[PDB]
Amino acid sequence: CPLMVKVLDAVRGSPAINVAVHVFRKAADDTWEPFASGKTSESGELHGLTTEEQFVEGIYKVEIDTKSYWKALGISPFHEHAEVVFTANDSGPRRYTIAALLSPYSYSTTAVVTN
Amino acid sequence: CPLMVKVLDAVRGSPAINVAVHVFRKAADDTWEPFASGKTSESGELHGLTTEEQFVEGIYKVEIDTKSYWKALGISPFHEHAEVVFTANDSGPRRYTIAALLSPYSYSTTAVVTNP
Amino acid sequence: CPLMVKVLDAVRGSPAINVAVHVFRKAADDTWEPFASGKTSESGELHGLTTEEQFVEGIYKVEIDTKSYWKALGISPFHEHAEVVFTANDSGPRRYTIAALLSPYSYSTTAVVTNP
Amino acid sequence: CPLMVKVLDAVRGSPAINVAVHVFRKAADDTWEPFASGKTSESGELHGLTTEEQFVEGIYKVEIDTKSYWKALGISPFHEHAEVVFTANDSGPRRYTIAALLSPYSYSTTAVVTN
Ligand SMILES: O=C(O)c1ccccc1Nc1cc(Cl)cc(Cl)c1
Ligand SMILES: O=C(O)c1ccccc1Nc1cc(Cl)cc(Cl)c1
Ligand code: NA
Ligand code: NA
Repeated sequence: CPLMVKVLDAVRGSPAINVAVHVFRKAADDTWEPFASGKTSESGELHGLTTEEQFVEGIYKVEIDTKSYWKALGISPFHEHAEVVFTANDSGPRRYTIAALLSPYSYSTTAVVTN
Repeated sequence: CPLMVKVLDAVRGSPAINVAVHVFRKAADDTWEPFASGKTSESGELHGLTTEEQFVEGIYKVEIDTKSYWKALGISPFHEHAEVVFTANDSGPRRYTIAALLSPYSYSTTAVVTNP
Repeated sequence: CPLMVKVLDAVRGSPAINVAVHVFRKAADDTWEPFASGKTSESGELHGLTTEEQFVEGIYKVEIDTKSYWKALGISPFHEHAEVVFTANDSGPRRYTIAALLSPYSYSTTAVVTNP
Repeated sequence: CPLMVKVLDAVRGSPAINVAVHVFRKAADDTWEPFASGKTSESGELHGLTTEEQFVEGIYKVEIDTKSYWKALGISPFHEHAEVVFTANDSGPRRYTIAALLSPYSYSTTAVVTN
């Protein structure tokens, strides 16, 4: 996996399961081309989004459907979703873990980018 | 002031100063209409974006140009910007403070929402 | 005011009010000497803990009673408290704001340190 | 592993490697009995701290030596260390992941507690 997403729940202290994730690549359009999507697993992880071959350098957006997550739990959320937009390179490290820690009125997001 | 943005720098333990912020409102179509913009002051705060009258119910997006901020310090950060998207005033007028704490490869963001 | 504490609630998008805070200073031995205490106001802020004169160089510990806070809301949180331990004034007097954002199983904490 | 520690670096976007971690249990003394310790691995993880048998219910403290970490990197830090103090139970879920995301003037910490 050149790209994976991991989502944590700060209210329950658990992985955030069954969270919808959409990934997009910016076109020469400056519009957002759908690129990959999935639901987080029982461990709050989404793997298998793309391959090294297709994950070329460019700007990518990862959209995490946080509002549907909290609504399904019966908790009132603030944000429509959590978006992470970043340039994916070739020069440096190649595997990207985008992590998000979720609360109803806050979220933190980080990237772990390794060889 | 119904919409304020506060930005902190987690590397230096300081306000994040001169950070560009653009605000947008979603129309009955789904494109983002420009709504307000400004840049953070010496205290890392941006005020005076809007008024109670103008700040009606809707979906808003607050985009904070974190990349130019880090690049000005010589750092190539992970994110292009930090965007915060939320429904506002759907149960009546409220005051919203949108706060972001920034690191080169991470940021956290929280909202304080109060009823005046 | 050289030492202020600000506490936010990430579940409700609000200041964390009536949160107990105890501050301690480490002695030339390694036990923690009580230094100041208070509880956060309606805005989630606690001021007036100390003065420039009294707040000399040393290692300080700010302990925020997050567990009583959550328990008062019916929640059994993960942490017993959140403790923030830091050297202060080692290069001259500064003003320190210690901020904590709280969730039942998580918290973040940051310091804004300024030179008056 | 009933207990593990995972530490992330928010400045470099990597695991925090070679971070010293000390764990303590509160005695009837209200003093802090050393319980386990270790350095984080290349993946920012510390495993093998204890066993289900010895990890009985009680209050535990996890101390992460964040200042030594930043000093070794030549970056000025604010905190002496990051401490996490929590009660470890029997009633509910049994495996504890204590995660910390580190910046020089901030840190976030969460627990993922599962069966
Ligand atoms: O917990 C993990 O497994 C994890 C892995 C990669 C990045 C972050 C991770 N947790 C995490 C912990 C905090 Cl305190 C904040 C964020 Cl954003 C992620
Ligand atoms: O909100 C404030 O006024 C504030 C002031 C100083 C430091 C932090 C502050 N908020 C804050 C915002 C995030 Cl996203 C995380 C944390 Cl720990 C504090
Ligand atoms: Na975002
Ligand atoms: Na702590």
